[PDB]
Amino acid sequence: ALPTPRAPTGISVIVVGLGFGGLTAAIESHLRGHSVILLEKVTKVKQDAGDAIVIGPNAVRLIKSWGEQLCEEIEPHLSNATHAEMLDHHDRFIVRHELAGRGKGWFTNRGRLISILYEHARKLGIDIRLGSRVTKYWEEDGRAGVIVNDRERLAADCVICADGVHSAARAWLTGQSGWANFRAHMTTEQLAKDPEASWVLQGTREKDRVYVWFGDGINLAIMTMKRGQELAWALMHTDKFNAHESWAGGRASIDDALATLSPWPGRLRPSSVIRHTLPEKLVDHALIYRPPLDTWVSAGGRVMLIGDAAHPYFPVVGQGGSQAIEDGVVVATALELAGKENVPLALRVAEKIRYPRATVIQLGSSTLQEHLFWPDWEAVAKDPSVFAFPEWILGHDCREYTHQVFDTVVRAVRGEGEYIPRNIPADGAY
Ligand SMILES: Cc1cc2nc3c(=O)[nH]c(=O)nc-3n(C[C@H](O)[C@H](O)[C@H](O)COP(=O)(O)OP(=O)(O)OC[C@H]3O[C@@H](n4cnc5c(N)ncnc54)[C@H](O)[C@@H]3O)c2cc1C
Repeated sequence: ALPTPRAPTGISVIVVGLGFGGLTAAIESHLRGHSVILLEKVTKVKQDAGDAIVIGPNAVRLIKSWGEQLCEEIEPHLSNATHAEMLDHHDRFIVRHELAGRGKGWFTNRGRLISILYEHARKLGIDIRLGSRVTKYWEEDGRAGVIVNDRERLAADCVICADGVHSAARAWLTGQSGWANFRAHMTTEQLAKDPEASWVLQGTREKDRVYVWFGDGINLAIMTMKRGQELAWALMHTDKFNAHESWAGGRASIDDALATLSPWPGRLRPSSVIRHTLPEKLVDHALIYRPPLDTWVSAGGRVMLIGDAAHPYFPVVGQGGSQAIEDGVVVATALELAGKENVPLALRVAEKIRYPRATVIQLGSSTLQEHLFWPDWEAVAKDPSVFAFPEWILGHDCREYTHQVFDTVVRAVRGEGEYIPRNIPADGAY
């Protein structure tokens, strides 16, 4: 049984992006009685066997309330990995630690989860328009909208922008890193013949294995999949040097990834593994980071940013997509409770509920990023608990929390009172 949406709220919503924030906002809004159209520029969900992601329990509980079929749909795509073996740049063992969530989260592939959420949204009857490039955001009194493919104008009660780190909505709302990440996937047939690399296949038939190396401004993670028949890895590094007046296209070579690891005294075993990567299965994406914004909401109050467009994280917290999902849920829940004649209030309300929680984690990823690239090996040796992968994040329910505080936040925005955020730790630090 697919959940039947609530009574029509009379609220039309334009959602930009088919990522985690956009699909979340669209599905939750539809089920809460809103009239949803989702606009995405790509023609199909991109499928990459190496794009592995961790969805935390705080987002899994939200996704589960959209249909029980999803748990049985993503199950064969969930990794059975339990621990990550941390090592230094000398290739010396630090510690094994559990992955976060105590097994209540989802360690799976991105495109296969997005495809399931895309199909579930279609079964619900949500108007999803692919191949629809959004630009030229605009806003008036009572309505806001976008231009699709520079030919079609759409207008609605509000526009929720989840167009990622490369957000044109952000630039329109505001008017205003040096790191990169190798990403790769491979089969292990050729690697199994190499005795300098075959070590990575140990114990893989029983359970997926994870190895991570930290040190000297470099991070490397290797993950086995499918009983050791496949693996994926990610290498965070300083961005490749390009000339002043240089070709504006992208590039990715395994030799640069290997050269990045050359200064490591323990380079042998990691390099012996990744050197079997085929060139067609390797990318090198620059990582975007921007400090917290002054606001996620436009002046008129009917255009709002969520997800990476609002709060891009350094990928060391495993909460980017989950926080985008929390964004989409609270926004949709707030619209339902404020009503047609208070759409700007709802988005002002969702902002002050979400901004502290996403900003603590945002700044927390910036602090943890320095510690994991240039660690104090004395403190690590004294207490290895620092390196290794919080109930106030994973045990939280943004939905019921939004219901608790809605009136309190409404009175806080209007000025009747104050709002004490309790979706973050007291004296909030990550
Ligand atoms: C290396 C790395 C590892 C990560 N690991 C994790 C992890 O383990 N767990 C986790 O939770 N998060 C992780 N993240 C973060 C996670 O990838 C993002 O936070 C999440 O995708 C953000 O959701 P989103 O919906 O905002 O953005 P996106 O997923 O980026 O979605 C935006 C969508 O908008 C579309 N779009 C863009 N512009 C337009 C336009 N003009 N018109 C129409 N459509 C447009 C794009 O096609 C894209 O489909 C990681 C990030 C990185 C870089």
